[PDB]
Amino acid sequence: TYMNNTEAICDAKGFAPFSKDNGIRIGSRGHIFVIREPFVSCSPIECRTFFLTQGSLLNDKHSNGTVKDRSPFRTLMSVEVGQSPNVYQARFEAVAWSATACHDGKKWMTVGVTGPDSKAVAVIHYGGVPTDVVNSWAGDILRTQESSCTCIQGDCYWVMTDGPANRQAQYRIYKANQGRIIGQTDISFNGGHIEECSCYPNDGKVECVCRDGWTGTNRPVLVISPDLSYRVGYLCAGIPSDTPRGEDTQFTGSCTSPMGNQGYGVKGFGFRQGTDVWMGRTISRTSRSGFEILRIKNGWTQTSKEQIRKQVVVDNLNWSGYSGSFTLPVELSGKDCLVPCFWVEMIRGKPEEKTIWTSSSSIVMCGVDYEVADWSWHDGAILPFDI
Amino acid sequence: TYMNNTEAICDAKGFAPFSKDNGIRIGSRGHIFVIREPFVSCSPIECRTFFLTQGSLLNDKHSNGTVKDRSPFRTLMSVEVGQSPNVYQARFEAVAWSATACHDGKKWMTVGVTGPDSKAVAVIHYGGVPTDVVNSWAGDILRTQESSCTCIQGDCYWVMTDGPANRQAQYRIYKANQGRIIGQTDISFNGGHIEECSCYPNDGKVECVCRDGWTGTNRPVLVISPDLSYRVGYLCAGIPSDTPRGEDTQFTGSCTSPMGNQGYGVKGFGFRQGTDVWMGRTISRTSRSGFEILRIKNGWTQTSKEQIRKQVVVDNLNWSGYSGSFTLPVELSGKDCLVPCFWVEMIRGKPEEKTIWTSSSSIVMCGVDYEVADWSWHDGAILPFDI
Amino acid sequence: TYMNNTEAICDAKGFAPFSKDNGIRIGSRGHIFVIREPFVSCSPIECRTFFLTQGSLLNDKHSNGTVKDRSPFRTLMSVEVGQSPNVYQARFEAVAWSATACHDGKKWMTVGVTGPDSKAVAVIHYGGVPTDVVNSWAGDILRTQESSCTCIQGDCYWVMTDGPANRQAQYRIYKANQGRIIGQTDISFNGGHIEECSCYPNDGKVECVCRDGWTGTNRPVLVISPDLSYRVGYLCAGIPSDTPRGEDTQFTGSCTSPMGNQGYGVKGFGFRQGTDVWMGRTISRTSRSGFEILRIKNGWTQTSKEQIRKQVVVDNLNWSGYSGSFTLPVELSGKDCLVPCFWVEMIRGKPEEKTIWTSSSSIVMCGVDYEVADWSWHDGAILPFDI
Amino acid sequence: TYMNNTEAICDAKGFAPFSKDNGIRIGSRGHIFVIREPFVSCSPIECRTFFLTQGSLLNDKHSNGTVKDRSPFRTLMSVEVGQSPNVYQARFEAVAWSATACHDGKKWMTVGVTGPDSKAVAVIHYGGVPTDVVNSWAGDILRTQESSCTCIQGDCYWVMTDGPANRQAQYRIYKANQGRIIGQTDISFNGGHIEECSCYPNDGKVECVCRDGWTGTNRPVLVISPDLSYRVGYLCAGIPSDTPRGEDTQFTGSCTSPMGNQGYGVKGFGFRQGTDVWMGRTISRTSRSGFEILRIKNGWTQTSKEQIRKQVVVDNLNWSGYSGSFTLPVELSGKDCLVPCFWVEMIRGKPEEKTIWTSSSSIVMCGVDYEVADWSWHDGAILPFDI
Ligand SMILES: CCC(CC)O[C@@H]1C=C(C(=O)O)C[C@H](N)[C@H]1NC(C)=O
Ligand SMILES: CCC(CC)O[C@@H]1C=C(C(=O)O)C[C@H](N)[C@H]1NC(C)=O
Ligand SMILES: CCC(CC)O[C@@H]1C=C(C(=O)O)C[C@H](N)[C@H]1NC(C)=O
Ligand SMILES: CCC(CC)O[C@@H]1C=C(C(=O)O)C[C@H](N)[C@H]1NC(C)=O
Repeated sequence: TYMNNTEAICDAKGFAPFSKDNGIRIGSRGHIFVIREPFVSCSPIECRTFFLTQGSLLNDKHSNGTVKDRSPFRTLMSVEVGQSPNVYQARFEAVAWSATACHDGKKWMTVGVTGPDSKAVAVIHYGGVPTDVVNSWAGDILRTQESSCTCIQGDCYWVMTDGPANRQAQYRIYKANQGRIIGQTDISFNGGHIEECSCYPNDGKVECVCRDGWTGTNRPVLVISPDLSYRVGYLCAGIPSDTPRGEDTQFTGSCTSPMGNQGYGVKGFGFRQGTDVWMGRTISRTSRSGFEILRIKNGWTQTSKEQIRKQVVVDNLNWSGYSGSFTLPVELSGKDCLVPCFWVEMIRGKPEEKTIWTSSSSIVMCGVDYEVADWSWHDGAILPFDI
Repeated sequence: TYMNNTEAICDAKGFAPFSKDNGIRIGSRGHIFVIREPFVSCSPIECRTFFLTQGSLLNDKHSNGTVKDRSPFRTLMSVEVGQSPNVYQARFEAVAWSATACHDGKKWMTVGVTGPDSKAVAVIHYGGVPTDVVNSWAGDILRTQESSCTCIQGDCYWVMTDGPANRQAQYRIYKANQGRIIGQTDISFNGGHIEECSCYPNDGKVECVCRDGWTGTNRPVLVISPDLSYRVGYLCAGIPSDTPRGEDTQFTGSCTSPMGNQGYGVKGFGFRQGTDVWMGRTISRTSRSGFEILRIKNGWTQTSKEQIRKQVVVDNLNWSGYSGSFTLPVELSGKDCLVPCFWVEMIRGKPEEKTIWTSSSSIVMCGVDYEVADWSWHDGAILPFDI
Repeated sequence: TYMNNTEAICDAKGFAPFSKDNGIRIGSRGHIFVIREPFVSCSPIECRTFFLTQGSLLNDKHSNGTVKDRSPFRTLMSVEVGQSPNVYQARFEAVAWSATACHDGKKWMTVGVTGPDSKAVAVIHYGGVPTDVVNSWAGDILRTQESSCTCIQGDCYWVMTDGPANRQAQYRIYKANQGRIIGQTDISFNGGHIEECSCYPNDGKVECVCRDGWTGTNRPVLVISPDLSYRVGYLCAGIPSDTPRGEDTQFTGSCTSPMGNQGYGVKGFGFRQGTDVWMGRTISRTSRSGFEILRIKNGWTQTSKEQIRKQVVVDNLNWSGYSGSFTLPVELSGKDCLVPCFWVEMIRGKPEEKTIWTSSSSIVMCGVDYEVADWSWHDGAILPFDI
Repeated sequence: TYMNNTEAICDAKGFAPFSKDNGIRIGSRGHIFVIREPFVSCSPIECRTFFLTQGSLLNDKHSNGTVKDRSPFRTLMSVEVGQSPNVYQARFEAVAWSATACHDGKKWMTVGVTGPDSKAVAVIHYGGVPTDVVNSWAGDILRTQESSCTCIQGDCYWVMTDGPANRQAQYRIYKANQGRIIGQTDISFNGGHIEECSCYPNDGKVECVCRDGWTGTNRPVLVISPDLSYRVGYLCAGIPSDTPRGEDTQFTGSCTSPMGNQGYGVKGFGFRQGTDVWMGRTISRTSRSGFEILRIKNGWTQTSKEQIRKQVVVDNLNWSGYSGSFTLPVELSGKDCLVPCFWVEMIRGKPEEKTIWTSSSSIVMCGVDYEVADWSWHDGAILPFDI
């Protein structure tokens, strides 16, 4: 049957380590897929780690990295959370250089985008077989979440962006049941920018915290009602969570507009806790080095700067990277609310390091009604490799 | 229970990428089977990729290739579509240097041919265990489809050829239920030649588009009625789909006879769409380099040359090869018709390249009621290998 | 539920190739267990290949072979028939340097013998967990079948030998239900010798064809009635099936006594067909090179020399070795009789070859009501290896 | 449903070999996890071997060992008992540098401790997903069993230690149902020390035999009643079972207090048999070389020195190490009592050997109502490795 997922996000005080694949270290001798963007999504039986592969393995000439991101070899695959992205325990999902996946309770729905930048194609899989298609609607790198989509009472939702990485772009919300598209919307957000949204269900609505690659240091936020009606803006909090960014000390939070002249960005997440908010962010304000998560009182609905909790998961002397959100199905947690969990990707090799390749590990963290001590669960690999 | 498969083929405007194994690239460091003819067949649960192995792995001395095609090491194995043909996720099907497989809805039926050329033997497996046998009936390399067979309401059908590769040969249609042969027919086709048929179910009849290795540039076609009564000939279309071939400009299509003095050939497919037809063909008219698929209006029943659609899946600067047909079970697609899908094998290494070995990758494409942009999902491997 | 297995063996005219692992070739680059005695047994779902491992992999220093047969590293493991004995698809059965296994229809029962030669211990596993034990009863290398045991209507039977390899030894028949021993017998056979029996069910009785390592060129035979009452002797046929052996031309068959002063031997099998008999034997009369199977008219009950069929499975220019018997569960074959199948082990490396290691491949053959052409499905590996 | 486990431990006369992974030997060429503390726990379907990994593989630079025990890469994983801890058949359990696991009959409950020594965190997983948390309660390396926990009628119990390795420390007993903590107790044991307890169910109470790292040569023992009421002390027997230790000849057993000025220790086990007791211990009184198990008459409740049985499982010329206890579910054994089983870890490489790495194999032994001959099932690896 279908996963209801109409409950509220559980109010957590800190997060506990779920898993850690240690893919890259293992990849020194094992046959591990040189991967990227290892997001986590769960079914009512297990949580899997999805990732993008370049058809090559670590420590192999084919990992040269000079291969473009959106190459024709890029495929989406997965493994049970915590398992390294190894060739022998991997499952083929879809052909993609940008994807998203979620389980509605019965079958798995993946969405892989592939094809030319000017006319990319997004194929929707369901049950391990393509069911529907979304063609580029603006001829400029059709892309999506890079993290779990959301299914509430059978219908699954996800957000896509078609347009430039700098200036305006066009965003849309797709809705689908059993692999087939049943509706969609255009998101009006002039002056605003949306990319790689980290969504989760909360009170029968799809809450996402995204990335502003145009002019946003604070992250855009968009609550999606089951009828595709929606609400867009930014995380109110008077504290910048995007990377790069300026000091918090110079940031006046804003609920409706981007702030900081910074233009670039990085994929992050955020979890609303009533009116408060758990926001994640690299420790470095410039490099993708370090990962932490702060709880800002009333920060979901106020330019609050009132930090009530802080917990580091990757110290600032270690490489961080992408990070996404997802929820534990109630059928696995046993709680009456949806436990909030996230993952931190850990990029190793180029550009910051001197190796011909580039990949990343990850650690998964979950809700918990306790306060968890700071620590660093970094990659640990030893570069350079045999090459 | 049994898969009905009595529905009509879905009318598609283009095809979307299903999967891509990237076996050869992976095989640079992984333990991938040096394989060939990686056809796809689906059960009411999953689609698997079948392939032939020479008992050797890529980057190993045993891949020397000097080993004959029809050697005693040739075994048929499989993996879930999209997965590389690796040793650790592979399943043993049957001993064969020519095979076919299909799922009737309950168990898997494979057919592997092995043995001496002059007295080869075809063993029918069902449930992962031999049930019946077909001995060479003409003493000249007994062979079969190299792609999915067809099961309609419990009974599965497939076509075999026993005789020379040039001149006439003898062809037959076998029918079987639960692994045991329940009937057969001889196909009268004097002047005509049949090899490696790509079949699919359509309106309770088995439609196949085959290969003419004698004198055919256009491909032979044979509709098989459930009672082994049948119809044979050629794809009508005024456009040559076999390789090698001459220009379309010099080809007068023919519904009943082969045309073009070309004698060799390559395994291809074709899908009837009402009266129209989706035909596949290497882009090069001589080399097995490039892959495309054209929709010819009324081309299934008329010497039509009226092209209504074209979509390249492997540009002409990349190696192509074999290609077959299959259908998505309605139990996976959800549609009320049978979605048409195919696979393109991508040969690397000898003969066109300077390496001691020879193998191939593949990409799977499926129906879809949308128009998909041209692109190239080629192998990508970097030859030569460590050797 | 339990597998009845009370039916008669199917009358076959020849055998068809079931599978071939190609382990050793694959083992050149893959991670394949350096193994030995790869017997096959089937459950009402699948047939698996059991084998003995020395805890080492091919192409690794640990394969040095100088390690004794009955070493403490010897463990019994398995894989689905046709799959190589690779580390990643293997299942742990029991600790053993001599074993046997059979499925009663519900769970798997394995029997592994390990320990010191003078006080070896045989542990009976059932459901993947030890249930009972048989201690050496004569203080001289307690050993067993090296091939499938037999289960009829829930109770499983197998034969063991405790004593010297030359002179007399003591033999016994054990019977067990759900992993626990429910009875046993001593086999009186003075002047006779029994080792590595190849058993199969036939008409509610357990028929075995064994090995005479004392003075037998013809093979001992022992029909076991469900009540442990039994019958022992030799294959009547006027043709020697053990290896080494003398010419058939100098062999006067004998139903009750061994013949030929040859003392050594090799594990073989035989299938009764009414009164006839299918006997297997290496082609060489001295080396374990080559494998063939002859059908002798009335040879099961008469000193017959009347050969009605011959089919080679491994030519005489290729290494052979052990060979065992088993039957296809009726739940897999679908027949009303028990299809007779066997396996031929193919030894490579020392002693006949110049490599530091020793292992073997195998091909599985099954019943079939047709006549199958002669051919050779030999190992194919290329020695020596990287070492 | 839930596993009752309210039965008494079966009275065994000796133990029989269950399995042996041969991980390290295999690891010479295979992709085996450099592991440690490979304890065994069983579900009502299978017994699995749990182990700790350092995110590295054998024969890889990452196995340098210089990495601290309680590093952030330490994760808990598992495989079906007897299988080596290889990357391709492993399952991710929890992030930990100290763990425990048990199956209540429905789902698996694992407990992994990770984090800083001064504020470590123990995450309880259930169903393959974190459910509850235990924070360090004394700020000094929060740790646990390193062997199977215990579930009786749905509720699972385990013991933890927070405090110094020498002097006093604080111990507690946790109880949990379906992954969530439902109660706990502080163990009063002044002058006494408790670490790495080997527990098992016996007569509806949890019996554990632990380690005294302070001043104990005899092992502490603690019977836990379902209501967290309990009983603590030491194995009465007038024979020392901890390592290092002095001679038995100088040991006056003690039921309530530690004896021998030895301070260090090693993880061992013990099984009560009525009033008797099966105690395990390294053969060497100083090195972790050798493994044996003695049955002391009345030794569970008397300073008895009356040895009734002895059986060596690893001779004294071979490296031994940790050892734990567990029980065969009645649903696997079929008995009316709980069969007692244990595992012996076999440490290879540093410190006793000259290699840059450190790991261990293991052999599993079980109850049995027979007397099993002495023998040595040691690791067998050949050090040093390629490195
Ligand atoms: C096209 C812009 C888009 C959003 C910033 O770029 C992403 C940034 C990335 C990055 O900043 O590391 C990696 C993603 N693979 C890429 N997405 C695609 C489809 O190429
Ligand atoms: C015997 C002629 C037959 C049809 C042309 O040859 C095929 C052509 C092939 C090819 O053109 O690449 C490869 C197939 N492995 C082969 N089939 C067999 C059984 O050897
Ligand atoms: C002890 C004699 C016995 C029967 C001849 O030897 C077998 C012969 C063998 C052989 O001839 O190759 C290999 C078997 N591994 C061995 N069995 C044991 C237990 O060592
Ligand atoms: C903190 C003391 C504790 C009990 C003696 O140490 C153990 C001894 C060990 C040992 O003696 O080999 C290895 C264990 N990995 C270690 N536990 C932790 C958590 O580090």
